[PDB]
Amino acid sequence: GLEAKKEENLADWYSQVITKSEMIEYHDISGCYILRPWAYAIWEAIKDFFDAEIKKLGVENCYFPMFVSQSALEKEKTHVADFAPEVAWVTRSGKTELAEPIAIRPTSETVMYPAYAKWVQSHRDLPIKLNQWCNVVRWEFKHPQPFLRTREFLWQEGHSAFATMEEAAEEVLQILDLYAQVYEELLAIPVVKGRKTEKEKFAGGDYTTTIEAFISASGRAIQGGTSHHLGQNFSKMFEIVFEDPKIPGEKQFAYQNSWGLTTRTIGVMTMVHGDNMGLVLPPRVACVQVVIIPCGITSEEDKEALIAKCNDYRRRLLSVNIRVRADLRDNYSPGWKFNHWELKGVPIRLEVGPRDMKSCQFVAVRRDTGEKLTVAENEAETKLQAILEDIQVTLFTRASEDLKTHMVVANTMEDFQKILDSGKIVQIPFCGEIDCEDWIKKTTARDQDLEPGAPSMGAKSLCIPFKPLCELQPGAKCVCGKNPAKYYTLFGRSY
Amino acid sequence: GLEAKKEENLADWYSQVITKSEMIEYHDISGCYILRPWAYAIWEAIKDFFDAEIKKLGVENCYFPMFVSQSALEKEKTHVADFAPEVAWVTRSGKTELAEPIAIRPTSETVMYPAYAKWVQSHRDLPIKLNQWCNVVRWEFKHPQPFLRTREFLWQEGHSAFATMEEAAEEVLQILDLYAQVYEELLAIPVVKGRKTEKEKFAGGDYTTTIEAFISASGRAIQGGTSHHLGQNFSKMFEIVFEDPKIPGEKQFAYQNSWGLTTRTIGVMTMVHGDNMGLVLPPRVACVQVVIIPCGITNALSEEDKEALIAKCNDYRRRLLSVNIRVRADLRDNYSPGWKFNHWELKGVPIRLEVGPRDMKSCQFVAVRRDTGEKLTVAENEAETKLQAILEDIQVTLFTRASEDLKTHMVVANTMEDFQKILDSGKIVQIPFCGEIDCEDWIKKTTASMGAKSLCIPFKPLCELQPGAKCVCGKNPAKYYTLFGRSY
Ligand SMILES: Cc1cc(N2CC[C@@](C#N)(C3CC3)C2=O)cc(NC(=O)Cc2ccccc2)n1
Ligand SMILES: Cc1cc(N2CC[C@@](C#N)(C3CC3)C2=O)cc(NC(=O)Cc2ccccc2)n1
Ligand code: PRO
Ligand code: PRO
Ligand SMILES: [Ca+2]
Ligand SMILES: [Ca+2]
Ligand SMILES: [Ca+2]
Ligand SMILES: [Ca+2]
Ligand SMILES: [Ca+2]
Ligand SMILES: [Ca+2]
Ligand SMILES: [Ca+2]
Ligand SMILES: [Ca+2]
Ligand SMILES: [Ca+2]
Ligand SMILES: [Cl-]
Ligand SMILES: [Zn+2]
Ligand SMILES: [Zn+2]
Repeated sequence: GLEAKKEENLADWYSQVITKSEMIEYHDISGCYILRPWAYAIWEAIKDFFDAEIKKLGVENCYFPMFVSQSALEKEKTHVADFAPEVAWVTRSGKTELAEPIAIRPTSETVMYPAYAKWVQSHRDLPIKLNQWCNVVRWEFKHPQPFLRTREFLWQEGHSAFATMEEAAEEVLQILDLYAQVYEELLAIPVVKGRKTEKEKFAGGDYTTTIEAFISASGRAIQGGTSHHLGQNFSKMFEIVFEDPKIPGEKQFAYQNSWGLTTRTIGVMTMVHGDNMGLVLPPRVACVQVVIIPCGITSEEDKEALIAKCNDYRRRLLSVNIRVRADLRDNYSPGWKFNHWELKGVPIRLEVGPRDMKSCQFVAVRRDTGEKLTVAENEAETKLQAILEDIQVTLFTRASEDLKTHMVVANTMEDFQKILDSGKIVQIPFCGEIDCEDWIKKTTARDQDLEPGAPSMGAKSLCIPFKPLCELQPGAKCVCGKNPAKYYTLFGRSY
Repeated sequence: GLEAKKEENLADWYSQVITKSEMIEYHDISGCYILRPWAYAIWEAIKDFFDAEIKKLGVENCYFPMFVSQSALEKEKTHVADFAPEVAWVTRSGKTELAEPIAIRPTSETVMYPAYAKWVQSHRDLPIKLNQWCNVVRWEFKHPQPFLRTREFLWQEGHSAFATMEEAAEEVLQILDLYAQVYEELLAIPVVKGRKTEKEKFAGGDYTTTIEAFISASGRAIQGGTSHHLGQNFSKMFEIVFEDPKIPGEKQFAYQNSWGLTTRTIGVMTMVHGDNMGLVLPPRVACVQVVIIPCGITNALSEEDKEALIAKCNDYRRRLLSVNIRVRADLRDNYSPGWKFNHWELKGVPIRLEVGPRDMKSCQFVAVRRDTGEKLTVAENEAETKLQAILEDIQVTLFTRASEDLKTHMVVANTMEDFQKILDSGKIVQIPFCGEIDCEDWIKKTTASMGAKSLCIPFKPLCELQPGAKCVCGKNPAKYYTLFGRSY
């Protein structure tokens, strides 16, 4: 049974939920977590969708080494200046010192782009569109959080190289739209699409696009995924050059993107939809969508028939592409099974007892609302499908409502401060400068009016939304007062 | 095309094939290699099959950390002694030296089994059946070789814990049989199932089962996959215990297996089926089974005819997709037909489907099998039936050829001079063997090129060991026929 309450101690609730749902186990090293099957299956559902979608775009999967040489790691100055403090270094094998230290990838731009340089000789060798599913290591000494912010994590990183800026620009937004589909259609989490500010953009990149999710339980926002246009910044450093004989002699540098998505998805899903009974799985990613549990059973051969009827429902659901398990163990009581599968967030519990079997009916119990329904055996495939779809809509609708009551506009620093301290994220007119962003962080921390159990921190930028709530009026001032605003920018306390 | 010849410098042939088929690229860290999409797709076909099969056995996928602490790594002393010289160690982040060095997994027993000990708190928590698809590092300084022997490689590693030895022993063999299915049904590679000798078995395990494949062109054998029974060696160290259901208070240690299969699969496929034209893909793992190539698109051909040709190609494409044939239509106009013939030949695509304007106007096409190079003219209306047949025949042919090779090069010998002769003729030999470690080192020393090593004790030997037969050492009696050879 779950006893930690989400609105009381969020961090302890989160830890109880991810362990009792059998999603996470703690490793004997700090910041290292084990993905047990219940969580890994969500990642695999995400993988299946995104893999199919990028393959439609011409992207192919591959696998590049996990190690970088010091020489390659340092060829793009901005990139390495940003990643160097958290790059983990292998310096020996057994007791034998290595030829030279080699680094574990924090990201694979510097692993992959020397090979791209070899592969690009003429204009027809482009585009190059590669993806890999792998682990990366970002060894920060700040406090880790399972799924949300870890030293090692699973992800996918896509890397594409084009002869023209137009093709690259097109791909950046296509990928970002796929990440939005992952969050909104699979995980039932609404997100805000936008551009990262100058301060927050990928070091070494031209510009970074992003999707941002809002976690109302902490009132904080978090980046769900990211799609960068790298311009020619890496092609010039790694010599990814072609010669088009229609532009004789002139070396031409490829235009590049990289884009990434991680198992942070599963953490956001946990934080958004979880409740005080435990995890709540959107049916689109649930490892088990329907769990069948036999009740009653306090007369043999009926008990033998009851088990048979549970397996009948199981086969009927398997036949219609509903993912189903029959918890037929006798080693545990029906109540223990109810609790076990509620903790795990199974969308529907299918209860079968003797009376209902002899009456050609069953009971379906929805996990999002607890609502109980009696269904005729004949309708099992239809109604369950309906309920599954309805659950997915409900989860999304609720999450959407929370986002829209918690994201509002403010046009002055004082209104921004007050709204922010009330637990919301705010679209403000913004001049765009890094220095002004720093000042916003510092002063929104300095001026914070604390609300009970609210996070103590300054506001950061989240994204410049593609579709802001309001149109920037002509000659509007930034909240800094001294510069004209360039755009509405979403700000909030964030992970 | 391809210039280096397989029967000459095998290593240069191998290098040329793996790069010109766009399977491998060299990384700037000597000894590490890039798996380009042509190779990765083979790995993905193998994963699709194996994943489905083990999920039928109750096994579930997970992901454990890449890092091991010094204390967990050394708890099973045999295992750590075997792996310690090739464990890679992280000693700093940025410029900050780490407080304690952390190891990268060479294999995940010592990462997973503390968690297993936490998860088993009664007999009902068993069995535990977990698998992960991931990368491991074994940083030897020997000479690496793409696919076959690398410092970093992708694999799958399965780890199961049971209450009784009978369950564990059953799973060891089920997994070994799936590995043999990967090699024989998917990769068209015959293998020999057997048991490793005491000398060659997994350090810290009780016994190791294996499949061994034979590479005609080198005379050498290579281990394809392995399935180990760890017994209670690891559960005694990591305290994986449950209470006896019948005896109150009595704790019992779980029985464990682990089993692994790597991208070495691809290397063996390349070495067994490749020829002097390049890679040769078995249809069951070929990303592209049929490639459609328009020919004859000269300057004289009308726009009417050229667009009709392209549409004919797309219609073959649709038809082959409708019958589940993995087909690529290569309609690019900025590459010549000959370039495409060569490109897809080097990549080992099973069938090239040629359509020119005259063939379209004759309601037929040309299909060229990669393995034999035979050109067949096929009527349009039979495309789906014939190509399917040919794909099956290709898979059968590749297996039959390789099986003939194995039968040719795996013979029995009962004397040591006979063993030495057959071994230096480029074969592997089943010999009467006493099993002793010292005598295995002795065979290695005497047979040295290099000395032969133990490969497997075959489940099904070629000969019944005649009662009272003496080992090849001529000192102690033989316990079993053992396969020996020069090994990868
Ligand atoms: C789980 C996860 C996710 C992500 N990040 C990053 C942005 C991104 C997005 N979008 C990446 C592009 C894909 C993302 O998901 C980042 C991380 N660790 C870290 O920063 C390192 C660390 C470790 C412990 C504590 C604090 C920091 N850990
Ligand atoms: C690609 C691959 C495969 C395998 N091994 C092992 C046995 C096994 C089987 N069966 C594994 C249990 C599954 C296998 O495939 C082993 C390896 N590297 C190494 O030993 C490290 C190395 C590196 C350079 C030179 C020499 C040695 N590299
Ligand atoms: O780390 C990043 O954000 C980019 C996207 C994936 C690859 N590198
Ligand atoms: O390395 C090995 O041989 C065993 C089997 C896979 C995991 N550990
Ligand atoms: Ca599962
Ligand atoms: Ca950093
Ligand atoms: Ca620009
Ligand atoms: Ca110029
Ligand atoms: Ca207050
Ligand atoms: Ca491919
Ligand atoms: Ca060793
Ligand atoms: Ca005792
Ligand atoms: Ca004809
Ligand atoms: Cl056998
Ligand atoms: Zn400003
Ligand atoms: Zn002997």
